[PDB]
Amino acid sequence: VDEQPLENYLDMEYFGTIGIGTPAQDFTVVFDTGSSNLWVPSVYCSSLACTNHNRFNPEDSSTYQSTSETVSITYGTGSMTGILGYDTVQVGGISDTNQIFGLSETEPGSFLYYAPFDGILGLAYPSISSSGATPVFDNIWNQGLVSQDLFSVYLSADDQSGSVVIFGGIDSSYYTGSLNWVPVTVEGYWQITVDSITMNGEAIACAEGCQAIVDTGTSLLTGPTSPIANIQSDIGASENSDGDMVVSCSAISSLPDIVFTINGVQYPVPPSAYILQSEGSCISGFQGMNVPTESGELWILGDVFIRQYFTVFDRANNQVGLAPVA
Repeated sequence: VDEQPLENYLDMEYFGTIGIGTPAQDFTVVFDTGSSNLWVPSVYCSSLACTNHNRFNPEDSSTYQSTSETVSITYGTGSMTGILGYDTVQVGGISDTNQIFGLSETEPGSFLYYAPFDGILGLAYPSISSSGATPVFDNIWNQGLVSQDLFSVYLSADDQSGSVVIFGGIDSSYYTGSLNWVPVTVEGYWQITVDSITMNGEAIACAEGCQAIVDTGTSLLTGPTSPIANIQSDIGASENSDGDMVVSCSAISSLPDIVFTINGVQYPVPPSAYILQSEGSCISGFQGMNVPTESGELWILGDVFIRQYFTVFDRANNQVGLAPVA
C-alpha cells in the first residue's frame, strides 16, 4: 500500500508531486492512464511553457545517466520533443531506481503554458509508449518494488483532498460493496467493452457495444460526435452563444441517470456527476471527439466516470476493477 496523494484541481485536473535526481528535484505531474511515457521540462527547453514551469537540471543529479536517444510525444493538445535519460524517481514513497524518462527541449504552443503541471506520468501499457520507453509502473514492478502488479485510483469530488493512486494495493475503505472485474480488450490504453448506454431503460447510444478507455487524464465523458449529440438533447443541453452545452441548473434535480452496462453490470452516472456546475451555470460533462482506432470509434470514461467509481488497474490479469465510491 504505497500511496501518492493527488491535488484535485477544479475537478478538471489531477496531478501529484514526484521527485527526480538525487537530491530529488520536485515536479507536479499528471497521473495519466491514457499515456505511458514519463517526461518533465528540462533546463534545455525555452518554449513558452518552459519559462513558468519546473525544469529538470541534469547537472545537479549525481545519479543521472544520459543517452543518445530522443523522445517525441504528441498529446491530445500540445506536444513535447526531447531526449531520454536515466535517474531515480521518487513516486508515492517508492525509490524507482533506473527510471528512463523524457526531458523536454521544446514544448510548442501555449496550452502547456496554461497547464498547472510540469509534466505527465503515464500509466497505460508499454505498447503505446513513444520510443519504447519503459513506463514507471512497469519499471517499478520489474524490480520488485511493489508486491502486486496492480494499482488503484480514487478521485475526490469538487476540489476535496484525498485523491490517491495506490501502487500494488487496493484499499477497501475507498469504495462500498464488491469489485467487478472487466477484462481489457486491447492492451495499450486501458480499453474495455461497454455493452450499451441506456437512459430510462432505452439504449440512447452505443447499443451494439463499443470500446472505451479508462482515462484519469481526460476530464469529461467523451464519445463519437453523433451519439453524444443524442445524449446532449436527452439531457436538455443546448449550445449557447459561446459554443457551450449548457443545461439549466434547475434541471439537475429532475434528470435521470445515464447508465453504462460494462460486462453485464450496470454502472449509473447521476445528473449530479454529468452536469458540472461552473460559476452559477451548469455545463454538461459529455464532449464529442471522434477517435478512430483500428477497433473503431473510442469513448473515454474520463474523470466524470472515474470520480464515481473506485478503479483498480490490474496489470497482473489485464482487467480493471470497478466499485462505487464511499
